[PDB]
Amino acid sequence: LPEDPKWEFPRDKLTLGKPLGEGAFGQVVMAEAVGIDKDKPKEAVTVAVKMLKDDATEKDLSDLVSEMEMMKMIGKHKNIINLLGACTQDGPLYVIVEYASKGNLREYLRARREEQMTFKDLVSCTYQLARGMEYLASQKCIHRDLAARNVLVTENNVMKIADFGLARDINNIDYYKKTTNGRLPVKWMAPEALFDRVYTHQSDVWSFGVLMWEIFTLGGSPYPGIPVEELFKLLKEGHRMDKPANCTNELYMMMRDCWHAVPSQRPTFKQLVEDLDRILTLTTNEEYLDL
Amino acid sequence: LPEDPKWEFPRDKLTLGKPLGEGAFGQVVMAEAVGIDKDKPKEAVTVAVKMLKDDATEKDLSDLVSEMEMMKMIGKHKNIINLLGACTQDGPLYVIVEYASKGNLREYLRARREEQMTFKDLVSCTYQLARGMEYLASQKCIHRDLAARNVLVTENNVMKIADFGLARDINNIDYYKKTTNGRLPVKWMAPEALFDRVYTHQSDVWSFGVLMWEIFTLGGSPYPGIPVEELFKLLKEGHRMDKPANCTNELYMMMRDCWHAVPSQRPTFKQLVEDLDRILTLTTNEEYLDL
Ligand SMILES: Nc1ncnc2c1ncn2[C@@H]1O[C@H](COP(=O)(O)OP(=O)(O)CP(=O)(O)O)[C@@H](O)[C@H]1O
Ligand SMILES: Nc1ncnc2c1ncn2[C@@H]1O[C@H](COP(=O)(O)OP(=O)(O)CP(=O)(O)O)[C@@H](O)[C@H]1O
Ligand SMILES: [Mg+2]
Ligand SMILES: [Mg+2]
Ligand SMILES: [Mg+2]
Ligand SMILES: [Mg+2]
Repeated sequence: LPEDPKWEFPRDKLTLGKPLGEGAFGQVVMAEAVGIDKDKPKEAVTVAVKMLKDDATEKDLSDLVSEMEMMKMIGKHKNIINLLGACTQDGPLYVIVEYASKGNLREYLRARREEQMTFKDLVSCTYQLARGMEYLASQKCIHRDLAARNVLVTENNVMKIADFGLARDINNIDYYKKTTNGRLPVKWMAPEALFDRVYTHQSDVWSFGVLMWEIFTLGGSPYPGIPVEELFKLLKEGHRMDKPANCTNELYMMMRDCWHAVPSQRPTFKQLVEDLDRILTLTTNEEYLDL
Repeated sequence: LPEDPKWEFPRDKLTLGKPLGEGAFGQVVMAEAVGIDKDKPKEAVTVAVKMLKDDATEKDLSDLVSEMEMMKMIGKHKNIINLLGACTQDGPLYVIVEYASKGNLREYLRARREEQMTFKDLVSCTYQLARGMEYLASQKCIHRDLAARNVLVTENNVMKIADFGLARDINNIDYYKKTTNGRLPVKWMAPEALFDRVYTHQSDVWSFGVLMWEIFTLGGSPYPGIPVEELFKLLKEGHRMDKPANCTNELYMMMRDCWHAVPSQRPTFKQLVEDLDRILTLTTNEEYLDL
């Protein structure tokens, strides 16, 4: 793999640890990185390392490189997990990212159904992710795998968009159309992406709506009781998920707006941020309190 | 041998066939049984027949009878192979069981490393076997030989626990302790059964963990590269198998739970079923699909 000193990290200063993610297969691990922080030379930092699975194909590697390059290019944002470095020379490919001590969003929410979640907290999570995606979209890049499992939570409860394994740079085409193959998160995909294989910022918006649903159901699984294979027919029929109990009517309509059948009629992340900010501010300044 | 009309089958209506099982020695054969199905009188049914090996001892017979009686007593369950009848009078002892057209679990999995196995399918196999064992344990009986080689697969891919050659009824003692002898499946045995000769539902749980490992390695052999004789020392040292590549971290921890050094701390089949059901449902309703 090509060299890139800027992000290269000394393997010798990296020590792999335990696997991360209940539903993961062990290719993502915790790890100690000594000197990863330019400032602190001898200070060891707990990080997360992603590598190829035991028996990786040719494309597999190609997909991990892309994930890394995507992270390299988009730049820093408070609501996007940070790339810290990579070990690409004389050894297995390791992509080092900051460690989120509270796991993915789904595990995080399920554990607080232990400081329980309040309506305000749910709106806050949603607002933060809309900001992260607004930023990603402003870079003319699509994520393609927006879901609770791909959102991490820091020690201080900050929302971090992660796993850019399917992310694409659409700066020159304005829309990505795959002709290849591979497993895809169909229950999070917009109809046009599923049926026409067309992805855009608007298809990410659709996925954001599903994410909102996961957040308000506190880590629930989309289209409950519906085998993934049965979803295709339902979508062709215009099926849409019901409103989660913890969701206000206003937020449910926002959810349904994200699922508008016409891509261009769905709100933009810019609009979602503005509406979510209004809703967050009002809730923060008006919520009822237990005395 | 005592008579028992209920299960007795006319030899004249039974015609032995080819041997079954690559690793078997020929004492298990395919066979045609005319009238085995009370309903269909002239309809011939393909079944499996187990008999004593050429040069059977006194105990050998005693062990086949017990196997038959165990099957007679436990009752029917979707995930346990069915006893159809037996030829015990005026001739060699024949134990007739339903035929599983896709062989034992190991052969079945190895052949799909030909409709290949998906993660969901592996969880499904595991779930079914946990159900079978949960049922067996509810009858206060232990299997003592739970392994891929002792699991059969039907034409419609249903998992069937089989070979009750070592099974014991522990309704009156709550735990079986052998003082006799005989060859045992040490690589599938819990430390307390190996070292203290004590067997319980919890030792079957340990064996279930090894079975999970076989399933997720697609018919692999436990403790790879380790001669059976070398295992004893490793176990005394607390050795445990590494996670199979196809296994999620969550399922590996379930595996390790089955191998807890403290028998009572291992999960019960009831708990395994509940956790496996949750995992199976989630996977079925959320898996990524290739379009
Ligand atoms: N930086 C990090 N800190 C903490 N946990 C992390 C983490 N990165 C990943 N994880 C955990 O590992 C899980 C899987 O990570 P990731 O989403 O990057 O997988 P992946 O892209 O390798 C494969 P897939 O695309 O199939 O998920 C996450 O859902 C989360 O639980
Ligand atoms: N009902 C059945 N249908 C199809 N194949 C069967 C079968 N019963 C047994 N077999 C095949 O024969 C093999 C051996 O069967 P079984 O496990 O009953 O042996 P066994 O108890 O006689 C001796 P051991 O205890 O040494 O295995 C199985 O692993 C499987 O491949
Ligand atoms: Mg992921
Ligand atoms: Mg990926
Ligand atoms: Mg056997
Ligand atoms: Mg036997």
